[PDB]
Amino acid sequence: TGSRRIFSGVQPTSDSLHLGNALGAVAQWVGLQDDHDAFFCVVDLHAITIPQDPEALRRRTLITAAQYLALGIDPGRATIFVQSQVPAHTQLAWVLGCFTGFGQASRMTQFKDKSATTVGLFTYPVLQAADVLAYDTELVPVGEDQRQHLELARDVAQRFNSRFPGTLVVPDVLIPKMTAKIYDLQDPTSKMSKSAGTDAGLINLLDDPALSAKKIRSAVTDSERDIRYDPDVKPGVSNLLNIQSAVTGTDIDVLVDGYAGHGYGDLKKDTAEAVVEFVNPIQARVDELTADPAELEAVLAAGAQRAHDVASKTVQRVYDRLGFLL
Amino acid sequence: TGSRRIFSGVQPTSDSLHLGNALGAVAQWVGLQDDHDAFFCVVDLHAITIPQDPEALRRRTLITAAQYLALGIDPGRATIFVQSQVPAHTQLAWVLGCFTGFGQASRMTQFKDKSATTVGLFTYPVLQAADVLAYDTELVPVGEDQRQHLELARDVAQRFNSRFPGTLVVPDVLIPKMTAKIYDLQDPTSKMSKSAGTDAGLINLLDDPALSAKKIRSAVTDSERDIRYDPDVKPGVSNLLNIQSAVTGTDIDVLVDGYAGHGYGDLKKDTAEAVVEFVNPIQARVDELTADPAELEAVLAAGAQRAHDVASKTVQRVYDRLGFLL
Ligand SMILES: Nc1ncnc2c1ncn2[C@@H]1O[C@H](COP(=O)(O)OP(=O)(O)OP(=O)(O)O)[C@@H](O)[C@H]1O
Ligand SMILES: Nc1ncnc2c1ncn2[C@@H]1O[C@H](COP(=O)(O)OP(=O)(O)OP(=O)(O)O)[C@@H](O)[C@H]1O
Ligand SMILES: CNC1=NC(=O)[C@H]([C@H](C)c2c[nH]c3cccc(C)c23)O1
Ligand SMILES: CNC1=NC(=O)[C@H]([C@H](C)c2c[nH]c3cccc(C)c23)O1
Ligand SMILES: [Mg+2]
Ligand SMILES: [Mg+2]
Repeated sequence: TGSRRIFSGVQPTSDSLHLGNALGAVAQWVGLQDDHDAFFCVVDLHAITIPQDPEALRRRTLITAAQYLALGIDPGRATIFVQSQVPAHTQLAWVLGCFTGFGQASRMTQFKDKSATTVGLFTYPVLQAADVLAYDTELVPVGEDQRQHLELARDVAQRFNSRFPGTLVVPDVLIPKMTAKIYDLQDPTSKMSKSAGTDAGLINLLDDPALSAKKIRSAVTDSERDIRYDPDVKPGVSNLLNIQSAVTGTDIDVLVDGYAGHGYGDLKKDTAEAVVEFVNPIQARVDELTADPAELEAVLAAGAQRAHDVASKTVQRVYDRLGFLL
Repeated sequence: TGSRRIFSGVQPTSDSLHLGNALGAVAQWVGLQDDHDAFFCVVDLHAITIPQDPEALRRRTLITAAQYLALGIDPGRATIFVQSQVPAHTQLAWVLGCFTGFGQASRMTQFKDKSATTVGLFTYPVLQAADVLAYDTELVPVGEDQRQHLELARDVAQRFNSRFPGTLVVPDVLIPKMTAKIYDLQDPTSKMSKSAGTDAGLINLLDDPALSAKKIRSAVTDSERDIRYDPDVKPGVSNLLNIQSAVTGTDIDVLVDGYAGHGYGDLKKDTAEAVVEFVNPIQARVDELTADPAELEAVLAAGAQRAHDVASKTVQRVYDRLGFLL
């Protein structure tokens, strides 16, 4: 159909998604794609807010699409496409920036975090708003770190509609609970990110499974020697249970009860072993999709045509409302 | 041909161009269009950096195109088109913003002038750079007030080419001399602009000719009672001679010599009378083009197709260089 419209995206900024991308975003997408009209985007225009190697940016664009498919995104149910192939994104982004307070974009966390900012680092939340609003998106499945961004997208949509009623769908932010943050393994306070310097706390989907298992087995826990889920008091330990729960389907309580009398060594064992079991089918699927790119680029080609059909209607509806000559 | 490529634009922010637009920009375009490949744009995407009435924005978009034709732009020689109908502008603008220093865009005069800025008020110089660079533009005919903007366009083009040699043409800024500033008549210090509050110092092309002549006859001169061209010491008086010279074809020296023994009353007489003679053929042409819009919208339609053919090649060349999957 075209109801319960969903939109979400990941940047092709690296050679692998990490567990946070896969559990905190892409896993939700796979549940949702059955009964939602879903658009899943590789957002390459966002990638170049930071300098990118061209051969790498292209290779990583395809690899990010491939990890979508290997994680279960289904091209028969959903639409996968590359942001830069749909001009409507930047068109709407220009418009939306005209309804976006400068201070409103200054107070955005990553701009506070730096401010050698560029205009692109400053305005990318506006382009993110156009990414979502261009597809009449009803819900946006993202992790917790994307919430402030999408309240800007909602506010600008409401500011625009106040002048032009009924023009843009105001999206609901759909954020998970536990998996909403997979934490670094060497620092279970901050999120597992591609920006914490060392890959040591970072579990990449496509890394060497024995290497990821080694990082898990080396994870920072605490001293209580009690396996119990409490993210404040037990950062490392709750993260690992969160990880093991997410890649297995077992609730955390059923896990914590099965861990009565067990130690933290047993906890890392099983989590590593389940992660390895999780990533190996992914890597096999990714390897074939990289070696046989017909499938993957047909998907992207069908996705881009479908995205353009939708997104360009939105842009002309906006343009008409603004008074542009069409 | 396709050599000596020219690009320039005016915002459809009002119901009339004023003498500054017509003498400081559009008159240069008409001289240039004979031996230059020229693209002349109605830049409506810039207009909405400030709230615009939709019925007015559309009507003024066409009226600005029409004043181009009534001032002598020739659709057989040049290309006239509406900015918003060519998606490449915002596409390139997103890219260029990633190569544009935040401080570099902060130091831009109009942002200093305000800073309730929006993102659009902050980033419009970047979109202006994409407007020009998207057409492999060799020269940009503009008045003196657009110089700081186009040094940003040149710098960003050079910053981009440093990473990707040979990708973007670096445009030369082509600025006139005398007409490079037509001044307000009630304040011959500052430029005649649509933003000085009172239309009283403002000569609109399409205003009532007797009203414009009245404003001229009421112009602030000085006390020397000597007709001589010196813009510092003689602000009002040099402006009027500048105006009369520009709308007649007579050099200022030939004028000043013919004004030996004459007073300032005679100076306003002739300038008003020559302006009236200038604007009446314009208004007749504009009136027909508004009443018979077939011609005008065929021009814009041919222009937009030609602009898209050029501008989209630039964008794909840029995208390829960046490493986007095409
Ligand atoms: N540690 C994490 N836990 C859960 N979700 C995450 C995590 N990191 C990112 N996400 C989610 O992944 C999606 C895309 O994130 P993004 O592409 O910015 O990756 P990232 O890990 O933040 O990389 P980068 O440091 O390059 O920004 C969003 O829905 C975001 O909420
Ligand atoms: N007073 C002026 N004298 C000479 N050229 C001018 C003058 N004002 C604008 N121009 C030229 O007209 C072109 C477009 O100007 P623009 O569309 O910004 O008009 P404007 O008069 O500045 O109106 P606004 O106040 O809405 O910006 C540019 O090439 C600019 O240099
Ligand atoms: C640097 N650019 C950027 N950093 C982010 O955190 C967002 C994000 C990747 C993003 C861009 N477009 C989107 C559309 C829907 C959902 C999301 C998460 C996004 O963009
Ligand atoms: C608010 N926007 C804006 N204020 C300006 O002064 C420029 C200008 C109208 C502009 C936009 N695009 C252009 C391309 C070529 C030449 C010029 C003069 C322009 O834009
Ligand atoms: Mg991020
Ligand atoms: Mg201006």
